[PDB]
Amino acid sequence: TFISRFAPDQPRKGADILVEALERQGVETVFAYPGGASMEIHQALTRSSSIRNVLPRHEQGGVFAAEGYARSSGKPGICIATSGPGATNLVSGLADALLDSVPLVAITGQVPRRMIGTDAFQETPIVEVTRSITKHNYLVMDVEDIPRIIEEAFFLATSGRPGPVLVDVPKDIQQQLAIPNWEQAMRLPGYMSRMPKPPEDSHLEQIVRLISESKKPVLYVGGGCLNSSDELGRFVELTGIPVASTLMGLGSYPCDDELSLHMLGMHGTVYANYAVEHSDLLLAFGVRFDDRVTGKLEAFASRAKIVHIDIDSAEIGKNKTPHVSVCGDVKLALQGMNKVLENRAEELKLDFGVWRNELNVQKQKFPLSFKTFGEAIPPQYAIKVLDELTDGKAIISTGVGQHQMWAAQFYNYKKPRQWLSSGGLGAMGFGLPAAIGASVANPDAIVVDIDGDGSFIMNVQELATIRVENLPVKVLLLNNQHLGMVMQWEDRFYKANRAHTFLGDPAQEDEIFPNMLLFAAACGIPAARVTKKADLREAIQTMLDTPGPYLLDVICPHQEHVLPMIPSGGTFNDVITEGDGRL
Amino acid sequence: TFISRFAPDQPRKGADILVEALERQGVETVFAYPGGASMEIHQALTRSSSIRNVLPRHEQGGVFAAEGYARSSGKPGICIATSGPGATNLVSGLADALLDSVPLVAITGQVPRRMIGTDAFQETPIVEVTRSITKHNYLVMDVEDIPRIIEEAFFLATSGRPGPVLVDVPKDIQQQLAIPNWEQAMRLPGYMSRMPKPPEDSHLEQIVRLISESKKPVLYVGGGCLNSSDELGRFVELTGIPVASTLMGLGSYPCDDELSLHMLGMHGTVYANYAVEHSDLLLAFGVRFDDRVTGKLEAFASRAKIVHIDIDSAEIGKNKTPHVSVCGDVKLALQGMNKVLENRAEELKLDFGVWRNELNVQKQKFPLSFKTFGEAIPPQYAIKVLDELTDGKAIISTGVGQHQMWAAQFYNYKKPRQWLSSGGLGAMGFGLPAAIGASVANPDAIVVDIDGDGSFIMNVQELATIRVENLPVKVLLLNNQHLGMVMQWEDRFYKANRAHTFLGDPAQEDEIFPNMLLFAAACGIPAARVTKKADLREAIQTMLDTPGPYLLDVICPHQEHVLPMIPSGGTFNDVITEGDGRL
Amino acid sequence: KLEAFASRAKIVHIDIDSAEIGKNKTPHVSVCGDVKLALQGMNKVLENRAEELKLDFGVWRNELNVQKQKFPLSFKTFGEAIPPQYAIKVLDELTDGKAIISTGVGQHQMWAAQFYNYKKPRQWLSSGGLGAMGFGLPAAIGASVANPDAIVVDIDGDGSFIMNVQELATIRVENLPVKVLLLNNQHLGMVMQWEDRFYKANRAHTFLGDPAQEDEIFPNMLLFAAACGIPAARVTKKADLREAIQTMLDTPGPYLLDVICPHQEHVLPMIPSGGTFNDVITEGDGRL
Ligand SMILES: Cc1cc2nc3c(=O)[nH]c(=O)nc-3n(C[C@H](O)[C@H](O)[C@H](O)COP(=O)(O)OP(=O)(O)OC[C@H]3O[C@@H](n4cnc5c(N)ncnc54)[C@H](O)[C@@H]3O)c2cc1C
Ligand SMILES: Cc1cc2nc3c(=O)[nH]c(=O)nc-3n(C[C@H](O)[C@H](O)[C@H](O)COP(=O)(O)OP(=O)(O)OC[C@H]3O[C@@H](n4cnc5c(N)ncnc54)[C@H](O)[C@@H]3O)c2cc1C
Ligand SMILES: COc1cc(OC)nc(Oc2cccc(Oc3nc(OC)cc(OC)n3)c2C(=O)O)n1
Ligand SMILES: COc1cc(OC)nc(Oc2cccc(Oc3nc(OC)cc(OC)n3)c2C(=O)O)n1
Ligand SMILES: C/C(NCc1cnc(C)nc1N)=C(/S)CCOP(=O)([O-])OP(=O)([O-])O
Ligand SMILES: C/C(NCc1cnc(C)nc1N)=C(/S)CCOP(=O)([O-])OP(=O)([O-])O
Ligand SMILES: C/C(NCc1cnc(C)nc1N)=C(/S)CCOP(=O)([O-])OP(=O)([O-])O
Ligand SMILES: [Mg+2]
Ligand SMILES: [Mg+2]
Ligand SMILES: [Mg+2]
Repeated sequence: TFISRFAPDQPRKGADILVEALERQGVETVFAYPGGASMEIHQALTRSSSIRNVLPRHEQGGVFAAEGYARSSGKPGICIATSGPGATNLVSGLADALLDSVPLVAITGQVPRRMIGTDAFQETPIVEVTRSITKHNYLVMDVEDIPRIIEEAFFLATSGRPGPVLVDVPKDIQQQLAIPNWEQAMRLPGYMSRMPKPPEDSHLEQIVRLISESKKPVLYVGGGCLNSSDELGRFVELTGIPVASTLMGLGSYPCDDELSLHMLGMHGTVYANYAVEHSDLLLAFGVRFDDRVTGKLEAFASRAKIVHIDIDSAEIGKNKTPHVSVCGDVKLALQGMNKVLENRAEELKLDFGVWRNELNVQKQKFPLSFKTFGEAIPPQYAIKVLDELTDGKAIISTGVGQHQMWAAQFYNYKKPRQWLSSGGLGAMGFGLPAAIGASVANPDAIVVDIDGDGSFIMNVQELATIRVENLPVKVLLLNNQHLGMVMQWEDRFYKANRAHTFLGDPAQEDEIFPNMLLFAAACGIPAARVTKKADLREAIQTMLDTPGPYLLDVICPHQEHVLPMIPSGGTFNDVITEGDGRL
Repeated sequence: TFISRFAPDQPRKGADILVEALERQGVETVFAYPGGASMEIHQALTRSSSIRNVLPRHEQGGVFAAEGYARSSGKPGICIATSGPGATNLVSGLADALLDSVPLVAITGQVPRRMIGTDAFQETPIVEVTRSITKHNYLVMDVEDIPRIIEEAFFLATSGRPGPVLVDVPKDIQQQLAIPNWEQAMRLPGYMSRMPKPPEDSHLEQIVRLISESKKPVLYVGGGCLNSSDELGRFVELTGIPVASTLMGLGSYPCDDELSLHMLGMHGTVYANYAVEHSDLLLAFGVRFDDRVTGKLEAFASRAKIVHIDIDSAEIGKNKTPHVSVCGDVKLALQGMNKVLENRAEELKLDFGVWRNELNVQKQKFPLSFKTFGEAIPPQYAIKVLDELTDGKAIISTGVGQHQMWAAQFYNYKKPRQWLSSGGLGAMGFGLPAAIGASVANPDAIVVDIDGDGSFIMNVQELATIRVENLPVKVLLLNNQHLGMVMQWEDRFYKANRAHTFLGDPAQEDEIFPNMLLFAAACGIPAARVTKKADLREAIQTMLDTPGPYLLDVICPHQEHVLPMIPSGGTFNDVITEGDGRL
Repeated sequence: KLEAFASRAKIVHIDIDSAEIGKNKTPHVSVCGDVKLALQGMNKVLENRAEELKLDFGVWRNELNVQKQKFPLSFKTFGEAIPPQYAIKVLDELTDGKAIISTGVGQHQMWAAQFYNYKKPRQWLSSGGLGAMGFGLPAAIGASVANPDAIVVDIDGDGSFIMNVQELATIRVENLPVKVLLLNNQHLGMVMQWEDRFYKANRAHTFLGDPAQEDEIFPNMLLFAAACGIPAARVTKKADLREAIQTMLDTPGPYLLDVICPHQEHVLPMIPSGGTFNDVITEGDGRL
């Protein structure tokens, strides 16, 4: 039962109703940045003894923190901003949450209802702006609509295919006195009728049938399996089917396991892409068949009967037509198939050892490889050292670029929700704030931000947030003095013609710029720089063993390229396994 | 005549067509941040020997720099970003440029045409998103449409009421070979028919008539007069009418002049608001009657015949009904009235000395005042010192908050386009990037960023941009360790109840946090901190006399309040002249 | 009710629009493409592998043939009053089912779909999704222009026919051999049927005649045709119906046949909205 701070017959501000509405949703943490149009909400937040506010130094840092909080917990992330400039600073995070299907609730202040559409002070039609980059949004036009809208907002954000929901609240609504009705029915009759029912036995038994008739089965696991870790692992034990994962699905199946083909796709391993290329059965669970993965669709799993399980019917048959499809929760689908696979185990006698050995061969000839030059630190090596010293149990948030790929290639994630990274939108500056939210959601966990020098500096102001909130956030900065990912394409497709990809100072080219250590020192965060590979192990260890925040500036040669690589719209035969930025 | 780098019969990439299209528009400077969907454009930029690119460390810094470039020159500002996260980082700047009517052209990369609407890699419906926060936008669907669209984009952004125009360019269009047609007619038949004609003699002679019949005339000058500095000054000489200016219109009429009532509005001077309150003739030139200025409309200039001149017919009669209106260029309207006022000078014999003396009285009893506590630095005093040492000829960009108001109150701007500040949207983090763009547009000018500790840290990453580009940007940081503006409202309207407005470290409360000096040192920018008022003069002098970038951390007591203040929706009788955050 | 629709069947869905595959029901097998090509592909497989497959669904067909015997499409004849169902089946016989049929929307639309055996596609022109009244007569015009040598008949209701009655002028001026088989029940039959069954026969503006002269057919649709120089006639007795329809066909050019039917007729069978097969209604009308 819930205990309010107000009498059931006592009127109170709409702002207080809003906060209590969050308390009834089990909200424990918000990321709010105050402003004139949201002061009432912030005032009401101080009256709450159950909701903690983490004040960012930028609303983009605020919404990205809400993502990290969400991605690393399964809970919805909540960020609050003021009208106008505050709201527009949330845009990237909203679009990011929609593309990666992250459960998130964003609340923005707004000018009074009578002042809407008058080009008023700090007024932005944020609903009109964010309609195409949110799952749903609301504009509260009455104080009595607050309890219903909030309940709907959290329901829409967390149910079905998770996503961002924005609620815009006019300032006069926040100030209006009212008595809230908490037991009013939600008004989403359309959405709920479209909600997928539990998978039928007929569809599940058809999948198991295809499995027994296949000789080269491959699991195509994505971000939809983040809550099906136990069920998926159980499924693999019963089938012995190798697992290829997406960027979003890392950790769903343990990467240190023998049956893990790791990641497939543009920068996926050679054997993962090989497995799908020559498969005769493709089990696509919780994926959306992105062109970063498939490449040229007509060649992607061309000889395989495709099984697609998704909770969004709009994704089933969009890019490729599946021979068997199940519209519903993959968690339930696995549970249903597991019981069938166990009671009929002796009858089926599944054994894909021949196929697994064929894949194990490819795993031997073409493994993930990097090269060591003298005492220069390989970015790949640094990440694998972090894996060993954290035993692969750390929560890893990243920016976007070369460092992002290496963080996905050279770290074996034991469990899901250790891997926090912008996949669909691929937004830089995501790493540091996401680490903040993850650390708040998981206080006792090892949280490390594997960032690039370009991505890190974008939201560097959040270092202040980290110190003030006393969060044990570790920052493993892979510094190549460049926008590496763009630089790589320049080397390979544009004859190494540099077009504004150098981030250092041309006046003093052999000096590391900027001095990221002084950024940390500005926020009272202990930091250090490592250049020699021999000094790397103790440096990373020091970062971990040192209590609280820490920044490790790892200097790497910028000539490194992410391998392997399948060019855009390319096939498996177009894979690139050699080459870098050196001559 | 223009000289291309390509033969008239030679095919070339759409990206090269785009860049040449900018060259033909006289573009000398762009603010572009590279990405996968805009690499072709950046490659084409390197082939240009006339277009300089200033690489920011964040696209928001990129678009804000384009604003400062535009606001301080009259030229359109050009910023370029990649698809998805790059585009969404421009949103705040686009909305900012629309509300303050700033001429700006934003170019964003986009996924291939065939991949649009497929939730593709880094895809954002930026046209759908920014339709309500831009003047116009485009989605290029053919390479041959590039020259026409670019010409229309610059035309729409600079003509009539200036504003932001976004052009979204799919990557496949950038790569497609074609031969551009530069002499094709623009397709804006509707917009051009609505373009205001030069003001008729009948309307102008009606205004002059009202002037001769008035005894208490007041000039209501705004951002629409930024190009009418000479004409306005000439108009004042012929009439002797006192000048009240908006936040956006500062500098249009010299503030050190005797007839200058400085700024009116919520935080406008007592005598400026008094003048409008008791006027019998209100000459509203280049204003939009914002509620920050008028307050309660029904009481704003209640006894005055109102003359409104605007280039946008949608603004004339929106909030208040004028007795006389002229839809057109205020520059031409002034030119027309000046010739009439001079040839009919001896016949009119205008003399508002009695009214001016009445205002001069109010100017004596209620002047702009601040208080000095011991050796603590008054933020107001620091700004007035900057005025004296720069002789009021410096370009001033600000963030948003208390420091923004004091920068507008205690600096006498001799000319327009010295004052760069977010007025309509009021976006924090605007100051530093705007200073960058202004410094690039005006290399020989003194550029100073009067920033707040909250606003400064939001886009602190642009300090790297300043050093790399070697820009003589001065940063006068008024540090109150708080979000002052919100804090002020807390003190006055919420019983000083702090709701996340403190920006320092609660663990070490008497220590200035963060150490902004180390932020500058990280980017190799010389910096210093001043605490005692006696040391302030030489400190500011040192900042100016030191070549190149410089950061001065000015520590001020946070108990200071911006005065005077008319509460929202209030009248002149509700003005607050006393009080601070002290007890 | 979707959950009960083909509940025990493995579903194969072939559509050229991927947005339709898996929208309402999840198919066990789906093909996104031209059904014409899908049939062509399956036909070649079914023929070369014919002796291997040996398909035979005679038992299932006999089970269905049984249901076809016990519950066939049925109507009732009252004295010499013309059954709308009978009139349409007569049109079928006299046109040998080769005529192009356009309809309005309502009871007459359903009977035109139930009691006419269409040999080929594109003989049946009717608003299905939107179900727009007044569609029949203009659609007949366009069909007659596209198919000059074809027998074009508009099976219309008195409500649907009058909505776009002005197109009778178009028919005469363009000299189109459009036949108009008007099933006149003096009501908005479809709405009237729901009134009888779900609202205790409470008439809510469904009568189209003149209350002042209730036993007179209103309006006189024959005069509508005469206004546009179109030969027309009215038939009331069932015995006179056969020669009347024959006259309509044998008469060159446009023709309007005003067929008067009792308004108490109901369209059968009927499964209520959101209902299942067990909820099917096989009996009942507007009579007491
Ligand atoms: C520089 C860069 C390079 C990249 N290269 C690669 C690469 O090489 N390989 C790669 O894989 N990615 C890569 N990406 C990321 C890529 O763009 C996408 O993020 C990813 O490919 C798509 O993830 P997904 O297929 O798992 O689907 P997701 O984006 O994770 O969406 C989840 C899907 O599962 C469904 N779903 C969700 N919940 C459930 C449930 N409970 N039950 C059933 N279904 C559910 C959803 O409806 C949705 O369709 C890269 C990104 C960047 C920035
Ligand atoms: C914290 C804060 C406090 C603020 N308080 C105040 C305050 O106290 N006082 C104040 O004044 N502002 C204040 N503002 C700013 C305020 O919100 C607006 O920016 C300002 O009041 C409106 O400017 P404006 O009236 O000059 O019109 P603008 O926004 O400058 O628009 C220009 C107008 O002139 C027209 N125009 C443009 N060009 C021409 C031309 N060539 N010929 C004719 N017409 C043209 C345009 O159509 C437009 O209508 C504050 C902002 C902030 C962030
Ligand atoms: C904390 O400092 C400031 C400063 C300021 O103006 C400079 N405004 C606000 O809050 C708003 C934010 C957005 C729009 C606003 O306009 C507004 N809001 C109202 O809500 C009660 C009423 C009102 O009547 C005119 N105008 C307001 C407003 O409070 O004036 N806060
Ligand atoms: C499949 O065919 C194509 C063709 C094309 O243009 C020729 N673009 C895309 O997708 C993108 C969408 C957005 C940015 C893109 O550039 C890009 N993509 C990367 O994918 C990880 C990385 C990267 O590093 C610079 N650039 C790309 C890109 O594939 O080039 N796909
Ligand atoms: C510019 C760019 N992409 C374009 C871009 C621009 N802006 C944003 C917000 N996001 C993206 N993805 C990348 S991945 C390079 C970033 O380089 P990095 O952060 O230093 O990492 P690394 O050099 O290891 O690739
Ligand atoms: C939070 C806020 N306004 C809400 C807000 C939030 N986010 C943005 C981008 N813009 C605004 N205007 C202000 S003015 C306080 C800023 O304080 P400051 O930058 O340190 O300046 P000062 O303390 O002198 O008022
Ligand atoms: C009112 C109605 N439906 C509502 C309606 C209203 N308006 C239009 C344009 N279309 C429709 N479908 C029907 S089906 C009754 C029409 O009666 P009818 O044209 O005389 O045919 P019948 O009486 O045999 O059902
Ligand atoms: Mg880098
Ligand atoms: Mg401050
Ligand atoms: Mg009828």
